[PDB]
Amino acid sequence: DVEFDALLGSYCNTLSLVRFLELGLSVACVCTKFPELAYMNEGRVQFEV
Amino acid sequence: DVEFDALLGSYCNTLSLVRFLELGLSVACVCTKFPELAYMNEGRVQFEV
Repeated sequence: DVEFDALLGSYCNTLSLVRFLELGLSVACVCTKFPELAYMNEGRVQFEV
Repeated sequence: DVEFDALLGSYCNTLSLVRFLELGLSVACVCTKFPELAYMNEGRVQFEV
């Protein structure tokens, strides 16, 4: 007598790394980096009209 | 503990560019200027038909 079980293949996903600038919704904002935001207390921007 | 008082980039400059000749409503005009006018009482225009 000869018997055996088997494994056939092993399949995975690939998580798509998505840079935000790959989108063109980033036209709608000017996205600039603070290295520090949590220590700031005053968040006012001057507008000249 | 760090305290910050930050004013950000004053990203608002409203520009107004005006020229009456860039408007083509000056087709409907005869624009001449007196370099000094207001001394004059009554200018008149003669039509002969």
